[PDB]
Amino acid sequence: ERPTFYRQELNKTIWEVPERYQNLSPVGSGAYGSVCAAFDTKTGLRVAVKKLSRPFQSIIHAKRTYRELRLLKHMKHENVIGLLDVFTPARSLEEFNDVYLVTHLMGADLNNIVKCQKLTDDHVQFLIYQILRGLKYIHSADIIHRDLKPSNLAVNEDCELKILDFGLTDDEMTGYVATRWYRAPEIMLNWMHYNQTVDIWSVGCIMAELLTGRTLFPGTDHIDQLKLILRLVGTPGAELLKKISSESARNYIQSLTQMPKMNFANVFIGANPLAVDLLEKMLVLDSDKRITAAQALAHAYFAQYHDPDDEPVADPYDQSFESRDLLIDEWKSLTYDEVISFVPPPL
Ligand SMILES: Cc1ccc(C(=O)Nc2cccc(N3CCOCC3)c2)cc1-c1ccc2c(C3CCNCC3)noc2c1
Repeated sequence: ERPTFYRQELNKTIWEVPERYQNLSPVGSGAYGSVCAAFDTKTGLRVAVKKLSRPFQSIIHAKRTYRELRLLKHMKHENVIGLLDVFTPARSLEEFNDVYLVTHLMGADLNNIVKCQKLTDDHVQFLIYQILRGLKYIHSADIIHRDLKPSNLAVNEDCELKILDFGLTDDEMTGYVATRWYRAPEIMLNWMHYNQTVDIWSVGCIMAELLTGRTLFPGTDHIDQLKLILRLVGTPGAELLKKISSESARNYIQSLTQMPKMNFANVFIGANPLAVDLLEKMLVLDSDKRITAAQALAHAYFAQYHDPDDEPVADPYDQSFESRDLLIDEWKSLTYDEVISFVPPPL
């Protein structure tokens, strides 16, 4: 049965939501949507409700909407954001125009943690362990995050962590900006077809920052950031160079004065030697040679937390739609089907 909906205006946006959701309060806004904290009187949960902005305005938007809903419907893991509810006030496909996504409400992110709290090695162990546990799951579904950074990691009072994407442009990657500091170099400079290993670079950057309290590669721009990276990990060898399929990027990087990999024990002074070893295995320029999430979970750094019987993989995820070309109304109808077939988390 369809719940009763009620309307309010929230910062010149109409919100039409089921009665069960009360105390809506704006908490984040951007081009692709806006978010309210709410109270789900049905479950007694504090929730976030995201109203997608212009979900079907173009083929690109419509496909992105379908993409996010498919992803959130699939993700069922303790360290990965999941979907409590999805709804539309529309009574039919014909009048369908708005999509609302409901999740648990997150409190602090890892930026807040790193900026305000000081982290012991045990804290770093636990936090990184949970990122990798979540990544193992996400990667098993052949989902790449591509934008892992402290602001996309939510951490509760008990130091329990969830991976999400709060993403709501070339300009946005420009300059001295945290939007670029955690990106794998192959994606930052469009070196080649990239894959899930990009996320492991990001984890290396986050981990280093938990250990030092400071950004690892706070580049003032793409080139300055590359120079910071190469100063630490060394300039690429011939083997990696032949893998850089962009002939332009390859020729640029070859123009740089060769530099050796630095001693990581002298960069991360006082750090657990096992953390040093792990960082060396994550922060490898050749993405083919980076440690994977599944491999990293078995690294001795995580001995206290690693449980091979409680590090689950995802159910098969069909993303054949990614290579499909459809019209707006066809993406819209697929998205509609997914809204009406949603089944909330049990108990
Ligand atoms: C409501 C909502 C819906 C969807 C998403 C959301 O994370 N969507 C999304 C989109 C694309 C990719 C992924 N991935 C995550 C897992 O890794 C693979 C890729 C996830 C996120 C939220 C969301 C947004 C804001 C908040 C907040 C606020 C954050 C800002 N301050 C107050 C709380 N709490 O909880 C929230 C959930």
